[PDB]
Amino acid sequence: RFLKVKNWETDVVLTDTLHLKSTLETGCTEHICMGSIMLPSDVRTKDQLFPLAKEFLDQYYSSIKRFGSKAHMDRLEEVNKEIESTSTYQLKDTELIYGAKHAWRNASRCVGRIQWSKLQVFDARDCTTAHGMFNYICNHVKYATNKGNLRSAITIFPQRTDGKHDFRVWNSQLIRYAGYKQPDGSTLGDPANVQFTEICIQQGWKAPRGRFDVLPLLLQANGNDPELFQIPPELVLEVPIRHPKFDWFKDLGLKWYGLPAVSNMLLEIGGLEFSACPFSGWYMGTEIGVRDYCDNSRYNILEEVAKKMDLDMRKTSSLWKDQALVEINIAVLYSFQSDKVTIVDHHSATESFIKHMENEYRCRGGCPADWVWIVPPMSGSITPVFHQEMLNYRLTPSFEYQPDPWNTHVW
Amino acid sequence: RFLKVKNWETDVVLTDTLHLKSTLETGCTEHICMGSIMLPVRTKDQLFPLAKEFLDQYYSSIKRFGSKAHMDRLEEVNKEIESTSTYQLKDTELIYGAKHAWRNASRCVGRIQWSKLQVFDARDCTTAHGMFNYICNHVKYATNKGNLRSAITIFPQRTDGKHDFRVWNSQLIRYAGYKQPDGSTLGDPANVQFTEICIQQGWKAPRGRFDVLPLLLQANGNDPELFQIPPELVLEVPIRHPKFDWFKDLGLKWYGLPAVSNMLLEIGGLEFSACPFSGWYMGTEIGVRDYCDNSRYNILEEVAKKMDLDMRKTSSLWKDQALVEINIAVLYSFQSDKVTIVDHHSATESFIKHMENEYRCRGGCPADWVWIVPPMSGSITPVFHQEMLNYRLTPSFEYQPDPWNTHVWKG
Ligand code: HEM
Ligand code: HEM
Ligand SMILES: Cc1cc(N)nc2cc(-c3ccc(OCC4CC4)c(CN)c3)ccc12
Ligand SMILES: Cc1cc(N)nc2cc(-c3ccc(OCC4CC4)c(CN)c3)ccc12
Ligand SMILES: C[C@H](O)[C@H](O)[C@H]1CNc2nc(N)[nH]c(=O)c2N1
Ligand SMILES: C[C@H](O)[C@H](O)[C@H]1CNc2nc(N)[nH]c(=O)c2N1
Ligand SMILES: [Zn+2]
Repeated sequence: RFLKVKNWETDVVLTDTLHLKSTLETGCTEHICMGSIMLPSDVRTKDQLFPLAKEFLDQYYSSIKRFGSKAHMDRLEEVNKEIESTSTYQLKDTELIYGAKHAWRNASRCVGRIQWSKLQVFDARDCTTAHGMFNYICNHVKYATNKGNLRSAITIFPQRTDGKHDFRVWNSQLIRYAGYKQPDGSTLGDPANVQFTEICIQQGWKAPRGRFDVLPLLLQANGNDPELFQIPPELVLEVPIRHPKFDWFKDLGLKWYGLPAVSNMLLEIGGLEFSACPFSGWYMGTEIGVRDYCDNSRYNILEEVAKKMDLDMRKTSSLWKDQALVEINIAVLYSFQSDKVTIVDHHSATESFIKHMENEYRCRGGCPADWVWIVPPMSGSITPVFHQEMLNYRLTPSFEYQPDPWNTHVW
Repeated sequence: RFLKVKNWETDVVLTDTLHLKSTLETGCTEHICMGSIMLPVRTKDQLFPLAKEFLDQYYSSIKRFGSKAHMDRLEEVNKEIESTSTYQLKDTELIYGAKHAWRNASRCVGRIQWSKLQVFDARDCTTAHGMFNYICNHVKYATNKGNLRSAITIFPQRTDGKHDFRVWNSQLIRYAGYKQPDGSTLGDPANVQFTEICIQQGWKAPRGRFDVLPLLLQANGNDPELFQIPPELVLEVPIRHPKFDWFKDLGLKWYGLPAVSNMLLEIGGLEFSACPFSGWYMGTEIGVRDYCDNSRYNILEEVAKKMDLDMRKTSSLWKDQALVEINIAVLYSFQSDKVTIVDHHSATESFIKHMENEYRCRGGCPADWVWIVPPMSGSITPVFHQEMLNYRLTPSFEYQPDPWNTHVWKG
């Protein structure tokens, strides 16, 4: 019941007690493990909301060494009253900041959580319109980008009320490149965003129909029809991709944006649901070069890079894909570092995460971790997380998946 | 009840009903996933339901369910268990059992070959010399002068747990490892503990870097005995690189035949504690794990030095670079010597084909994503984007504790 995890590279063994505080459900049973399913998983009644708040306020007041104190009981009863009356409640700013930091701390699929307590929380709960959302999101981007010295940030828009007044950022990330299907066959730009790039045009966007066109923001306030806004290009920091050894690399004409900013997730704190909460940090190199460039359903430039390297692409056993994959990821890290844009390689981030596990087992009793997502998508076994046993479980506050709004919005 | 898995690269969706026939437990619960945990004397009381389930399976597969042959076989085993507290498998049952243990091995990426298993019945064996003879013939047959063939040799099943047959080697062919007084290791660090046992048992250790270990074989619960595999039976491949002429000078070689010998074969509640099985290598087993794991031969540094890489900062990806070169060399060397080997791209593609076929004709294929995905270049292989369900089916290969930890020494 006090589970142990072993690192098989170092024989270090940590004891996990945090999992016994786990609330939600993983998707697995004693007969079937679903740990490789991408997604297991419209208002809260007054009865379910009350214990969710108590649990959250219990852990908040414990974290500041005031469990069972004046302020604790008072806040407990004050929230209790507010729920009985209004059917919901409002977080104090301190609770909001704690809640968001701990949603990140609890994100079992996130390798970058060593930074969890340094989150800059932007309270956008007074926002009322998509123009206002646009303003908050522009200020978020500017602050997070910081001329390339990237800083972690979240911007939290008004919480769900009755599911009819939802704030939503329709983009999956604040900054993404357009993808257009060609009349002949293949896809121009980013194929992962073809449907979204379509809903934009299909909503009025004038697409430059280039390869790396930054998509417009499609912002939904208080449940109304979403509105298009173009992020000021001077706010979108991009990095041209060159290789430190191969001069022809620059000629491929590739670039990527510096700010990874996920905007389609739901932030749950003390039972309250924040359907619009774009958060951002900085990239791990493999997220751009392994996945964005080399996935078959993405930019798929592997074949091209290998032809330019004069590699034998006739049999898989030459490992030409593997060789080109490494070069591409050397270039991405070289480019970002040359332009002084924050980035981390997968060796550094996974080493950081092992230290973070060390810290969480020591000062907290464990750290929920999803091995399938923590291990980087290349060179997996030469990174220290590969040989690290991890326990995955769901702690709240948390970031959760939510349906794409166009499947849901009574347009 | 049906369960669905989705390939996020092809959008292919498969339906799993086979998990309903699942007996044992996974280690997971509704509130915790143990999917990355490495490791998560039987009485008549519980034996006959396990026999009956196996025989029902066996007779279904031969389209004789409910037949008089089926019913008589059930009665026969029933009477044999009542009277002897165990039972013997017919030859046909043993062969079916061993193939299905492999077919059910959720961590095995090579299962497309499962129906082509050569089963060697060694249940008439009685002494360690007899085990040496059977194992020698296994190695000769499986090796087949480099045209490798899958095989398994099955020694007598457990009776009271006090008369076990065991192969103390983790694999039939493995290289010795010697801890030096200065803390360094000569040979394979993975085998230091077993090398020491062998030396203590009387092995004259040549103390080189690539010494094939002796067999340490235990018949009928007696003390184990040492045997030297005839070196002409041990096929080996010098490692060279097709472009780098200095690679041969590293002095690396590896053996052709992966033959795992420390696992337990479970068939109808019978336990075959000595059942060495062999196939052929996926390149990464040698070139990623055996050579580049920090706790193994760990030749990344010298390969990187001789490539004259920037080893100062990890963000140069010098480790990823040297890992690919080593894996090219392993594949090149085996193919040049006409020793069967499969690269990870071909092996993973075949597994997807196998897995789809198994869903179509069997209702499922239990599969352990954490183990199926190769330890390098993960996301550019098709299994990375493949959702999988993990569950335990019997017949099965189980882990068992090393025998030196449990053996009662006769002396
Ligand atoms: C600061 C540097 C950060 C790095 C290097 C990083 C890295 C990653 C990576 C590599 C993944 C796997 C996803 C994929 O491979 O596509 C991930 C997942 C995730 N990240 Fe982080 N991240 C960072 C910051 C943050 C921040 C600031 C937040 C929120 C405040 C966050 C929340 C999440 C969540 C919620 C997930 C997974 C969603 C889930 O659990 O289902 N990350 N991160
Ligand atoms: C013939 C070509 C084969 C290939 C290429 C292959 C490949 C692999 C690999 C890469 C693993 C993961 C282990 C590791 O990474 O160290 C594995 C696991 C395993 N393989 Fe295979 N294998 C083959 C044949 C066989 C055969 C013939 C058997 C038994 C008759 C077998 C039974 C297993 C078992 C029991 C496991 C552990 C599975 C578990 O615990 O669920 N394999 N295999
Ligand atoms: C702040 C941040 C920085 C970073 N460097 N990386 C990040 C990656 C994700 C993330 C989480 C889930 C996810 O996908 C899961 C979806 C259910 C399928 C994706 C990929 N869109 C990205 C979220 C935040 C990230
Ligand atoms: C026939 C065969 C061929 C091959 N090409 N590869 C194989 C790899 C394994 C295997 C299974 C488990 C395992 O490790 C399990 C850990 C104790 C829990 C290892 C690591 N040596 C290898 C077993 C058989 C293999
Ligand atoms: C900690 C982790 O579960 C452990 O290192 C596993 C991960 N996946 C693996 N996958 C394969 N194929 N082989 C292994 O040895 C391992 N080791
Ligand atoms: C099927 C599989 O679970 C899916 O492709 C996952 C695997 N692991 C991953 N891991 C990370 N970090 N990011 C991903 O998108 C995925 N995709
Ligand atoms: Zn699980």
